[PDB]
Amino acid sequence: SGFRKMAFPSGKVEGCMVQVTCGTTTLNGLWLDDVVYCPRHVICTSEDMLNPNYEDLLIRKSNHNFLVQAGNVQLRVIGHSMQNCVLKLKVDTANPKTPKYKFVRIQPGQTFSVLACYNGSPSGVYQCAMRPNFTIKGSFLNGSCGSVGFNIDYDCVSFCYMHHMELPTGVHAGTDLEGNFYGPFVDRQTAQAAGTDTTITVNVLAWLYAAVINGDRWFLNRFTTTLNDFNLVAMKYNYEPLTQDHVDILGPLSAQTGIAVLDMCASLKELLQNGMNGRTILGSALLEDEFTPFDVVRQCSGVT
Amino acid sequence: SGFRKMAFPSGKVEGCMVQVTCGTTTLNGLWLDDVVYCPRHVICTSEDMLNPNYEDLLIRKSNHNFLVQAGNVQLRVIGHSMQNCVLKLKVDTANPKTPKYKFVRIQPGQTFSVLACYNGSPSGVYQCAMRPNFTIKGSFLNGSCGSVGFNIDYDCVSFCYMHHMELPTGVHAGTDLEGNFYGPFVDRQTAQAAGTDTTITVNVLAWLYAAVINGDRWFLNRFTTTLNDFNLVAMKYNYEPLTQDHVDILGPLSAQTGIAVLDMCASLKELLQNGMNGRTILGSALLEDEFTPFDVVRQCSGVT
Ligand SMILES: Cc1ccncc1NC(=O)C[C@H](C)C(C)C
Ligand SMILES: Cc1ccncc1NC(=O)C[C@H](C)C(C)C
Repeated sequence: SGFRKMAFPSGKVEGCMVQVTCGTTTLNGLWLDDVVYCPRHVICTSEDMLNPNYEDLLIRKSNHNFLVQAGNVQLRVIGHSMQNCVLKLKVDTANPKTPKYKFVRIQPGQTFSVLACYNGSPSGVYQCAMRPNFTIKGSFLNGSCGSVGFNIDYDCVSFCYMHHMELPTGVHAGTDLEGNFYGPFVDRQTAQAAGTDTTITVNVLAWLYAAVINGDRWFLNRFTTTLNDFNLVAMKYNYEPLTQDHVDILGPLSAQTGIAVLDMCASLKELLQNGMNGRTILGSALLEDEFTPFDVVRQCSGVT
Repeated sequence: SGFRKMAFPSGKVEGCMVQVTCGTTTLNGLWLDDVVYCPRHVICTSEDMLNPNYEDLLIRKSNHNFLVQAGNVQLRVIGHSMQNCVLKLKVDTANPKTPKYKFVRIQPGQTFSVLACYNGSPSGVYQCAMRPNFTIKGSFLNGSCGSVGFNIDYDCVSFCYMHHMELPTGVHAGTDLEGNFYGPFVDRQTAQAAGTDTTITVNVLAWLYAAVINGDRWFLNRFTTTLNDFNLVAMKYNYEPLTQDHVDILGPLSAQTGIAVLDMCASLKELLQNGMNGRTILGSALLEDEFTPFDVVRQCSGVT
């Protein structure tokens, strides 16, 4: 019992972190096999970041200009290429600590762990959700670029995110491992509109199930609702419209607890309409949306 | 920018996790050098846990009864001894992955990372505080015993906690690495009184400083207070009395932001007396007490 905002164990990802230096800019790189992946903005100076011409800036760079260090070892760079907003530096040594891994593009509403790094060194790990608007509310300072987001299925690391930018709003933006930004963002120092965000409804419901499993039950009521009725409330409160695909994914939680999904929806409706009345659910005074139904099941069963 | 409940990178601790089996009980052990540390209740059966006579139960066990597995390798146990509530199993092989480490007894109010494990396998990592009453509000299921709590100072892992028990209240209790329980707890299946808990005042103040550094400033007011006046409010609201030692530790945060500690105390006083008025501070709708002033400084500067 007990429910925590748990991150995946970061060990497998720590073994992949390197420092990449180009000119006077230093950030983090991900060394998998004989390739080091890092944000392409490692090639820019302050005078360039307003609107960098990345193709031109990269042409002034040679393999020997990318200094790659894995703590005590220097990696020999034998190739460089830009793919979207990432640089792929081919090195002459395959990382001995390369885990089994996949590069995956996650969907908005999904969660992952972030290993925050500075100068190739891991500083901490936290769990977060990809917002429906494709931003993440992380904890990143200057130098944290190149830090990655991931999920782990037993022995396989699915890398889903690489940090590139802090928007003027203090929210964060980044790419998948092919360098495609999540959301409308570009790697330029310009104010950029993040879409209207919504709360991840299926996640809040998943968390309400985690609350019931773990003893917090005060929010359960004598009511039920329909997807249509619930979706009118979700609309008023800027929540994602709930679909049958969301109800289906909550099936295991609904089955374990015996609380029908639409009955939990009626508890959620009442909390949106009345608030918490100064009470808490799993140590939180608001409706948490950073746990997917998969994360709830995994945490509640003891999956390693 | 951004502030998250960050855990230390778990890599160094993952390399130490083993599975310990005795009879039909399996839990986790910590393999450091040629010793494996685990909760002594690995030697009990269900018929014993009401009031185990641990000395007698251990006398029926020989080195060969403790099965220690580090994933694919079986460790050869050449000695066993009970120290307080932990067993120390001497193995014939020093762990090649042993980090530089210390065994430390933390104080109430301090924080640490927990690497939740099942059958010697890491499942997740989260940050938590040792409550002033010596319990922790973790996320532990049956099989998680032997999971450890720790802090990391660059290359050195200070192990402070080993999980032993879930109280009937769903809160958790454990020992330091010498097997001494934090708090009044005994390793028996009996209802046990956890002391009256309080909120860790210095931590809440540290978090209010993290909020100001990161943009959340709405709670700052035109007031100030004294330790005496603030302590009357802390009394009414079950907060730890603030001392000059706490004010002193907040010095770096007070210096960086230019907000005197007693001025932040007056903001805290107003939030205790008025609540949040449906607003949030760093994504939280309550006063967070799981960040020490050290954690705030480390996260806000980028320490690896
Ligand atoms: C300053 C900072 C703090 C946290 N995360 C990231 C950053 N860096 C940036 O946003 C600048 C970067 C070159 C983009 C314009 C592509
Ligand atoms: C069931 C469980 C779930 C989470 N954490 C721990 C546990 N185990 C116990 O509390 C039983 C143990 C033998 C104590 C009586 C010493």
